[PDB]
Amino acid sequence: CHPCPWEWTFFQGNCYFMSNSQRNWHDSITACKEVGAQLVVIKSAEEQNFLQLQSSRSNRFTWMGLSDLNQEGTWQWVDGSPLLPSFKQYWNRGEPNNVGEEDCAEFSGNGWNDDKCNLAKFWICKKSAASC
Ligand SMILES: OC[C@H]1O[C@H](O[C@H]2[C@@H](O)[C@H](O)[C@@H](CO)O[C@@H]2O)[C@@H](O)[C@@H](O)[C@@H]1O
Ligand SMILES: [Ca+2]
Ligand SMILES: [Ca+2]
Ligand SMILES: [Ca+2]
Repeated sequence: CHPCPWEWTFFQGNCYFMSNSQRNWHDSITACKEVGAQLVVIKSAEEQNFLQLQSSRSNRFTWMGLSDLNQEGTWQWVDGSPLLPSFKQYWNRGEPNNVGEEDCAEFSGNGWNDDKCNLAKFWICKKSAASC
């Protein structure tokens, strides 16, 4: 038994998969479901800080499970949950700007950015860690 699958990362009871290949936003959702997970939905500042740190060091644009596809300007997590006021401090300066229609969120540098959902980027899946 192992709390997390090979190549995954453990943090506060959950396992994260930082992909080494790229996919557009929708295909990233599917990629995570296929491994019993979900395109990362952040539920805490602690989690956000942990993820942001790993992603900035990776120097890779990375998708998260957040979008405003349904209603422009209203960002919602893939778990149907709404983006809380306390998390809006994480957007990069000048973001989200919806330039050229950007409805999917990614980790970019030290914060978040909204980008075109059809662009291929790395992605992070999240699932609960096993105990033993
Ligand atoms: O080129 C830097 C920037 O490019 C992409 O983001 C686009 C857009 O979403 C941004 O708002 C603007 C300004 O930040 O730049 C592009 O037009 C992403 O690859 C992003 O991660 C990157 O920083
Ligand atoms: Ca839109
Ligand atoms: Ca948008
Ligand atoms: Ca943007």
